[PDB]
Amino acid sequence: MVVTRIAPSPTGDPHVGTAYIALFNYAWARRNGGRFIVRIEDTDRARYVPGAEERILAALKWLGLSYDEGPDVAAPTGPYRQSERLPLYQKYAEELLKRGWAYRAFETPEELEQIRKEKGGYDGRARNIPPEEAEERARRGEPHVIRLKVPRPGTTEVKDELRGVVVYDNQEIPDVVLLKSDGYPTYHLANVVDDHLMGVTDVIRAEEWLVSTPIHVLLYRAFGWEAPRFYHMPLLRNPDKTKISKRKSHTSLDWYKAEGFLPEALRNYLCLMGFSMPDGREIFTLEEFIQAFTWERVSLGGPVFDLEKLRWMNGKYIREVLSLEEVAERVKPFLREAGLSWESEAYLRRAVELMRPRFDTLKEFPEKARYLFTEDYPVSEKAQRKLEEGLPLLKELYPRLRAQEEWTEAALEALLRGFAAEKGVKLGQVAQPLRAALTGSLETPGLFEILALLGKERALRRLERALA
Repeated sequence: MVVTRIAPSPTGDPHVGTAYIALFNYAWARRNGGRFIVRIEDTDRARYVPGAEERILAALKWLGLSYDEGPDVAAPTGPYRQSERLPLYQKYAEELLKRGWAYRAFETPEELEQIRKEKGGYDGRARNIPPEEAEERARRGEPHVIRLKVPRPGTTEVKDELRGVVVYDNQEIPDVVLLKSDGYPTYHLANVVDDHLMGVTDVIRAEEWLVSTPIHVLLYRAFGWEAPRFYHMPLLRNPDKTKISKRKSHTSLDWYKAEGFLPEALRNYLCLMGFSMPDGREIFTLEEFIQAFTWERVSLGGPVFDLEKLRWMNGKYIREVLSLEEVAERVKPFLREAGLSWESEAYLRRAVELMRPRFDTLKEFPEKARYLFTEDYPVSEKAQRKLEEGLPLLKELYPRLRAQEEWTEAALEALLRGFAAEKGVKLGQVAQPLRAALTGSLETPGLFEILALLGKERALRRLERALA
């Protein structure tokens, strides 16, 4: 009964990093009939940001990674919020004591600060305080911590499902705090009780934890509870590598959703972060991934999160996967948002189809195809420049357009070809200025499709504005 989790901390912005750890957790589950749990790691009250939790859960739902147990909904396995599970930590911290696997240490932080400068760190000196003594002190309410009572003269072996087994001398492993004076678990205490209680069976986490496993492993043993399987994930970087960073990479999922990145494409791209499809395919998320899914094809090289690649992928979703009615529906929110509108659903679809080739994000739509939805669009300096070199020609041309009835590309083309032909001028000297005058651009899709589309009176009205 594979059971996986993600345990993000409501200390900010939905991280791309969490989408990433979460997808391999979501995949492994589903790929096994199992469950995918969600636990909020909200104890670092210093770090806590109010709506951060809310935006986290939303985003995973946004990529379409649903969970069967989480906060917003509780479930069998009681609390799904560390800060609400508080008592459950004193009690194991205690049980762990009532068994000599842990101990109290009363050194002030100042005191601790000096052992350090002298022994490289904590020499576990409080371990020589008669147990019952240590308890007296506790009673009196003497501030102490609960440390791990690592069997010092022994050995520890940890196995990572992707990196293999490692042997540890217990000297390498330190007497870590489990409980602070205020009595708040350290990651080590919490992760193990929670994992245990919530029944997670496979731990898929940030590589960053690799090192501390020997400790997690000792704890499972300290409680004499079965160790789960550990999967330490390769970790995200930038092109010209470096553990990804806010400065030097956008790491907010909300940013992605706002810039018009499609959920599916982001998702399809996190998949490619270490993991190759047998058949070399870089397109089809979820369903097809969570079946190809095998630890066998997961890379350990710290995958590069290239945005240029993502937009390449996003553009592919726009033009070779989604259908014209689907795209045309997703661009709506951005039109609104840009203060636009379309006179019919037909137009909207004829604008999206002519533009498809030219935008890789839903957000770039209202920007590039502006002139198609408002009579008030921007004129580049080059367009204007051009509209002037050809001004006399549009002057001459307006009356012919004014007469035109059949406003078809076909008609329109023949007319313009006529006029160039009749004026001792190549179509281009009629074409650019017109284009400049119509769309304010000078770089655009099919000029006749662009003249036709708007219809007569949009064209005409915009033609005078430029002349008159």
